[PDB]
Amino acid sequence: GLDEEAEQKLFSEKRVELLKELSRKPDIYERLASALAPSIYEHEDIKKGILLQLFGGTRKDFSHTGRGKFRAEINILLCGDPGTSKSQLLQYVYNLVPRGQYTSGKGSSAVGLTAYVMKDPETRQLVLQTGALVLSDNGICCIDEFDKMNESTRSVLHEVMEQQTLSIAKAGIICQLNARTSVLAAANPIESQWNPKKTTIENIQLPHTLLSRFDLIFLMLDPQDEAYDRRLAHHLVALYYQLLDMAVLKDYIAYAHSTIMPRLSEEASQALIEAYVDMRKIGSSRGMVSAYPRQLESLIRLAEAHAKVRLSNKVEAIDVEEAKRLHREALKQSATDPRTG
DNA sequence: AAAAAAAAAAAAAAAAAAAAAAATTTTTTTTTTTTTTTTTTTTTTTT
Repeated sequence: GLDEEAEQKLFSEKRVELLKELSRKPDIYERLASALAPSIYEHEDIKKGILLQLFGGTRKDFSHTGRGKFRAEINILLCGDPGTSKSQLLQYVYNLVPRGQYTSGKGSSAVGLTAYVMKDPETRQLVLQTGALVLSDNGICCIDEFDKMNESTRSVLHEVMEQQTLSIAKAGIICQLNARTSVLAAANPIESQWNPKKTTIENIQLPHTLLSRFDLIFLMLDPQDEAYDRRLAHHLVALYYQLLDMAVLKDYIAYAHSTIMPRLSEEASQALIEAYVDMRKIGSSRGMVSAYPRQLESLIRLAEAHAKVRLSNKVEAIDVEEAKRLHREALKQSATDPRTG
């Protein structure tokens, strides 16, 4: 938790040195990703995105700039029919992270996600009560069935995912709560399956603004691969007839949050500028998910997260390259083409 | 056929009128009992 991380005397010197060694290993990113969700098979890119979400970005103070808070959290959307493990991933994140809230389909409303007023049935006084997003203030909100979610409740997430605040202006009291939550959304394709006769944007069926608010989108498409099918079948049967330890995973993440505060190096800055220009060029097509300065900030956040994963404390070219590669492989820019579909 | 907007339903909280509920010993009178007294009457003593 936040309090445990804030407390200084949390790790022994031996444990700190062990964590530093693990960060000094070459494939720590792959190791942590494989550690995540051991019961779900071969979602390497998705688990890397989840790991970067857990590590978060670099919290920055922009009060002097007069610019407004900057979201350091990583928002991830998963897209795929109800045959993939998107819901399982959301459940795993919910059961893993502290301050994890869960929502699904139409089982939520705007007031029930932000705040409301109830007569305290022990003092007979009208007290204000928080919603799921506020309850997961410094944690993660996992929103399954994000497609079957009416606009009235879906529109609240704009403020949460953009400003990390929540300005409730009702009769009694008007106040700006803080919901610095990380969104892990899961949405189904139109007609509950990814038909290969439609382009990605229409298959997703989400507003451009809502999709831009996400810094990662993973299209969990289904490749008709006999090898993949056989490996998954063996995985599941072995699961029925049944590593990197969770303890050291916790210690690594807590240490990274406590100490590592990655900053931008010159090479990383130039790489990010070039990457954003190239991303705009590639995404200026018709059916592709376009790119914006929001995507530039998404790359910045992912680079900071990778720096945290490496305990670098300095964002650099390798981090930027990993951010770009992840942001492309997720959303499968390669498999697409100017003639989107 | 689905999404967005409108309207309705259900439910909870607050206010006003009207019926209900709670609190509430002291003071004066007066009757009976006892005692006191004035007169009548009866008894005893004396011549």
